[PDB]
Amino acid sequence: SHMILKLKHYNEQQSLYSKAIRWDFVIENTGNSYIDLRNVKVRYYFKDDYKNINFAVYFYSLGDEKNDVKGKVYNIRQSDSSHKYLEVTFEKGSIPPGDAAWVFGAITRDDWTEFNQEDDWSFLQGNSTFSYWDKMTVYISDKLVWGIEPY
Amino acid sequence: SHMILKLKHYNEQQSLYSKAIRWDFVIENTGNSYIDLRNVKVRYYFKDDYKNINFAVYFYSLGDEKNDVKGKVYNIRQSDSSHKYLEVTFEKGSIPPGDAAWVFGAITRDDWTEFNQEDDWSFLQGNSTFSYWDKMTVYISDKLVWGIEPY
Ligand SMILES: [Ca+2]
Ligand SMILES: [Ca+2]
Ligand SMILES: [Cl-]
Ligand SMILES: [Cl-]
Ligand SMILES: [Cl-]
Ligand SMILES: [Cl-]
Ligand SMILES: [Cl-]
Ligand SMILES: [Cl-]
Repeated sequence: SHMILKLKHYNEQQSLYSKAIRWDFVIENTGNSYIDLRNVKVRYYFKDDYKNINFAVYFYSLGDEKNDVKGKVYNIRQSDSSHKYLEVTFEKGSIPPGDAAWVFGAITRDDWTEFNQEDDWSFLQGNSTFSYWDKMTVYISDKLVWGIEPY
Repeated sequence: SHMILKLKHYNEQQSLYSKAIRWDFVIENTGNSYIDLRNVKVRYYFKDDYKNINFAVYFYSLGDEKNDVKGKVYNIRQSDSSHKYLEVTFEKGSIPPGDAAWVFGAITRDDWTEFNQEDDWSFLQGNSTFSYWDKMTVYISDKLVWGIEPY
């Protein structure tokens, strides 16, 4: 009958126009068993029409940034092309009860032109550190366990 | 790109064993247009195996408690019988931007025997007034717009 995880987010780029979108999050384990991140997806929703987005992981507290944390951008439907999410997944990682996974990184357009973050569902302004944020979502084996999908 | 509603809940019965479960909630309108409650469902998740549950509305800030606010209990699946939700719906009601709908009431077993709230997903303890509560859900035309379903 208990939730066993919560998510916090902090976005270092709070200007509306930015070359990088920061999806940094912390998944907190609030239950009594380990959480297997191999079954966990996290989504950052954004609106943008540039096809070639690059994904960079700057920090992963539970493993190797290059090898263990993966990112891919998906369209929400065939139409319209601009409504997307980045989905972050893990090849390895286990969150101890009472602990948290810290995962920091960015996405950028391959041509280094700027995003307009103003219309991005997951965009968080006005805070100065990691805060619970219900506009990014978390799934465990494809069940939605945290957050609100765009509507 | 914005959420337009949030939910707060307060449960006046915080004893684990209780003859009444209080589902009281406030839906806040955080956007710029009216919210039509005719398209809104709110769910309180609980585990209980008594078939005949009665629903009482004590306060509805936007209309008539008897006629305008409706409640029905549903099973989450055929199996297991005990995992349920109360769904609250509205025949009438429109939340002004910047305002909130207050909706207080209870469910009871028709035989007046006690619930055990300890295993109820939506059960909230340790608070002294209405607080944002992400273990009750809200839907607008069947899209989930607030909260986390049991998992
Ligand atoms: Ca955008
Ligand atoms: Ca129960
Ligand atoms: Cl909980
Ligand atoms: Cl916070
Ligand atoms: Cl949604
Ligand atoms: Cl928002
Ligand atoms: Cl609160
Ligand atoms: Cl769920």
